[PDB]
Amino acid sequence: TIHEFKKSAKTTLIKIDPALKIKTKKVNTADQCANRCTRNKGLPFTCKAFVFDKARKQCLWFPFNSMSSGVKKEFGHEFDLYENKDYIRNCIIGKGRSYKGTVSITKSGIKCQPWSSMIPHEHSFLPSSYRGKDLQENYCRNPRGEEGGPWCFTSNPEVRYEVCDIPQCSEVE
Amino acid sequence: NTIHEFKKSAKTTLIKIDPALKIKTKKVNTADQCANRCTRNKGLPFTCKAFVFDKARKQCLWFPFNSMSSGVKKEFGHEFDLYENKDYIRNCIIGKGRSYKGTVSITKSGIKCQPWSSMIPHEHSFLPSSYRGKDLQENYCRNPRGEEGGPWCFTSNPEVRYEVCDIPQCSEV
Repeated sequence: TIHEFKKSAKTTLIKIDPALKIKTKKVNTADQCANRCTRNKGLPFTCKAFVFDKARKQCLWFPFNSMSSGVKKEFGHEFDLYENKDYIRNCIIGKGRSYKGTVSITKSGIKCQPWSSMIPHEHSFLPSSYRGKDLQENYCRNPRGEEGGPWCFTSNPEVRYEVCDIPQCSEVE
Repeated sequence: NTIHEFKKSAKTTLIKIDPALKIKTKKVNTADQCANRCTRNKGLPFTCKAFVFDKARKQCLWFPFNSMSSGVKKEFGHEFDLYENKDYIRNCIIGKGRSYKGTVSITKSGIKCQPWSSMIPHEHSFLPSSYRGKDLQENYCRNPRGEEGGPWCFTSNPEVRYEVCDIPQCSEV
């Protein structure tokens, strides 16, 4: 069940609007948080994300995620944030500068190379060098808002980089 | 086994009016094998957005498109099941979400939706047959009449006839 979630290590969320619902429970593993979140049983809201506190082995279930208004993304070595994919916009606006979904395949079907790897292709697009751009794993991203839309360095040495095939939000009715 | 991650439409395949579109096929044993290959996108000269399992011919058909793509239409067939990759079904709402086709099936307060085909717990006349085009399938949040509230559903709690679902707007600044 944990695979329908995008994971951000060392991250938790804090509500700034105190009327937003939360629910917590001491649990054993992060997989058990995902299960309860996926089946949404016993939660007085739509679970959109959860955090696992690895220190206290506690789940925090939320009716919001990191893109929700009135919530902050904070660093914490004991936390892992898990965002339900159904609530991370899966289409692109303009050139997709703000795309944060989990698609990792190019238009012609090649698997993307992780942004933190220099083979097949060497580059200067490190996470460190692009704060806020979410250059995590091998996700299609568009850090500089360039023409093509989200793209990635391709795991095929013959093709340096190729755009992905993430649809425009305007594509369909 | 990634098959339960797809939006399933029974008795359905897709045909391309557009001769340019690429499809890929392979004789196989079970529908899970089509799913596994779509998820992994291995050996496909394109991004797999949907697949069909043909139960009679024991074949997978993999598509770089889905039932919402232009230049494609549905075709009825008892031997066919269609599986659409949720990553390519727009998961946010435009306007009132008349055209929402995503799979969120829980209300704002966390109540599992009642199936549109069921009169239990609530009797109603939003039968799929009265609302063709509106995809009143399974128990998905829908707004078949395009009302102010956004997508909604009859509720599995006998005390709550219906409630709106909490699906984000694609773009609202």
